[PDB]
Amino acid sequence: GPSSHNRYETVEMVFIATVTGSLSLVTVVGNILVMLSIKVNRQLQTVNNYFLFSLACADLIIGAFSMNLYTVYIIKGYWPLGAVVCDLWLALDYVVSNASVMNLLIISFDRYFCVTKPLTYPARRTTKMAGLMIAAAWVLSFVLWAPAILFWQFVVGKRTVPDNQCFIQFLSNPAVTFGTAIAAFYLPVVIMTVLYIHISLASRSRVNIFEMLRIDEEAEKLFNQDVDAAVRGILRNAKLKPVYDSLDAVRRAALINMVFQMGETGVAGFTNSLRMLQQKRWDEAAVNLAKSRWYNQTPNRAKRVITTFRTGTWDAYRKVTRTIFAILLAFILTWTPYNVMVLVNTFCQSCIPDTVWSIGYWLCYVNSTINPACYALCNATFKKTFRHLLLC
Ligand SMILES: C[N+]1(C)[C@@H]2C[C@@H](OC(=O)C(O)(c3cccs3)c3cccs3)C[C@H]1[C@@H]1O[C@@H]12
Ligand SMILES: CCCCCCCC/C=C/CCCCCCCC(=O)OC[C@H](O)CO
Ligand SMILES: CCCCCCCC/C=C\CCCCCCCC(=O)OC[C@H](O)CO
Ligand SMILES: CCCCCCCC/C=C\CCCCCCCC(=O)O
Ligand SMILES: O=C(O)CN(CCN(CC(=O)O)CC(=O)O)CC(=O)O
Repeated sequence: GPSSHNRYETVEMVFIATVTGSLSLVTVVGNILVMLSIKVNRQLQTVNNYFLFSLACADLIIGAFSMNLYTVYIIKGYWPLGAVVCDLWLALDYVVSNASVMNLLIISFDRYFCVTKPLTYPARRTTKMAGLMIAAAWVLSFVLWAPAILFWQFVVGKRTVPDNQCFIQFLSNPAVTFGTAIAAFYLPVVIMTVLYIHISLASRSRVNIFEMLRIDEEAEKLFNQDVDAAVRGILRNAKLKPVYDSLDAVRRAALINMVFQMGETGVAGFTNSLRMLQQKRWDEAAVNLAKSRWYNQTPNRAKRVITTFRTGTWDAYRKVTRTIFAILLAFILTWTPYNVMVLVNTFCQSCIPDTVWSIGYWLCYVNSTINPACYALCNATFKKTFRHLLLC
């Protein structure tokens, strides 16, 4: 009949339902796989993965409920579920998403403190503190968003949202929406950006050195100064330089340890041992280093340093950053357009049609779908665990 759906409507809605349904299923299955991977693998049960587990929970909630409800809204052309379900859905959406953002913040700060304070922070990095931070993120998200979405109509004394529509009445004013965007999206993005910059600039060739010196001996600033000073002394010394240049990272760090303990002049006295180190003859160098007063005065430390010279490993004493960077990149890329629309809406509401708004809003969801793929691509343990889970 003439009341039936026209061809364009049918094709459009079937396409939308197919694509969005597929993304929903992929999101749900993916995040379930991530959570299960964290649950079953003992090697994947670290604080970072507690955080990642939380994020996976958020992404699961988004993929299961948010996507489908929003697609109901899109396909129907209006809201057919009522004002109550509208409120519940909006609250769920914004609380869970905010919790995701704060989760990313916690992760970023955690990595930052891990690479910048490798002596004091890892000791205070318990699972209790992790759970405290996660709970804090979710609770704060709820306290910050749920009242604004649910109780604002009560404060005003009137719900201005039509029963056939669904939007946050609190965010009616473009200015308020933008300020909210600043507090919720822009500032965390900036902070995480700075943190990522400092993390990427932070060498992990020196992080092991601090632990080494910690073993052989808030005082991290002292180490930060003294290590640099030692390296400077090595580069200043005409005899220590060629040995330092012709040495691997671990063993050159051992040389740095020697300079740290005795000074550039004291280490420069080990002519035979240094020249032996140049030819990478670790055994001979060890035997010649056993003849020194240094080996007798501090026997244990000398044993550790010499053994370190022998094996070239930390036996006498990384992909996560990449994964997290991938997650952050997905977040930024997927959420940026909508918030840019929020920015434009402050002076020009007509420049952004409802279709573009809808595309952006939905685009923010895709992040939850991307994250498990980031786990499976930037990490091999998660991938192997996935493969082990699909057949078990
Ligand atoms: C698709 N979402 C579900 C909704 C719209 C987008 O929202 C965002 O990008 C915003 O920066 C804001 C948009 C408008 C005012 S503040 C955030 C909102 C909440 C936490 S961060 C992303 C998510 C988020 O839950 C909202
Ligand atoms: C509108 C109202 C919205 C309400 C929304 C409610 C969301 C509830 C989700 C809680 C998950 C919290 C994250 C928990 C992450 C840690 C869990 C854990 O303990 O993982 C250990 C893992 O096995 C390693 O050993
Ligand atoms: C990560 C951090 C995310 C933080 C997220 C915060 C969300 C908002 C919560 C409290 C602000 C409440 C401010 C209320 C001030 C008045 C608002 C107003 O007047 O709104 C009018 C409305 O637009 C038409 O009636
Ligand atoms: C994290 C939990 C996600 C949501 C789980 C709960 C699923 C939905 C549960 C029941 C919804 C009840 C509200 C429906 C209101 C109906 C009244 C009306 O039609 O106006
Ligand atoms: O052209 C139309 O409107 C569709 N036709 C074909 C029949 N309808 C089914 C029906 O309403 O009986 C096909 C359709 O669903 O479009 C209705 C009619 O002219 O009687």
